[PDB]
Amino acid sequence: SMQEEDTFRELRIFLRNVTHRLAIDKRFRVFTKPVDPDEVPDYVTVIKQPMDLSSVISKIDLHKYLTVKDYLRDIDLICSNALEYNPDRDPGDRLIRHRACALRDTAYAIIKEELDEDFEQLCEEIQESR
Ligand SMILES: Cc1noc(C)c1-c1cc(NS(=O)(=O)c2ccccc2)cc(C(=O)O)c1
Ligand SMILES: [Cl-]
Repeated sequence: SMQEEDTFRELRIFLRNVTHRLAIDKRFRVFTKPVDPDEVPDYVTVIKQPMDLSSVISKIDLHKYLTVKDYLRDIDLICSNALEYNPDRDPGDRLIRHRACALRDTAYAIIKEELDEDFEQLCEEIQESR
């Protein structure tokens, strides 16, 4: 219906706002664009599903997220990809892992404080009826 389309549009608006906030955070700069193959040529061979905050914005705009759970799965992937690609004890790896975990924690904390559980439940019920 028009009402259900209104619900998903509201979800997109909310998700764009959360993502923009995460994108303007200086700690998360390395996650704002896809990993450049000039800079990291073996990335695409090790990491099977690259994800970054610009791609998340693209996916919002393409109507790919119908629930906040589907969005958080992509935030989770940004984090897991960083942990997988940068697993060593050296400080460069530790720094990017800390930032990855902070990105994930920040997104979850924003959602916990600002997303009404009944709104998420409505989105899930519309999605499941599709
Ligand atoms: C992300 C990521 N995952 O594994 C690694 C390793 C990184 C990563 C990638 C880059 N270079 S980049 O071209 O792909 C880029 C620059 C600016 C914004 C977004 C991406 C730099 C660094 C860094 O710490 O400076 C880290
Ligand atoms: Cl830095």
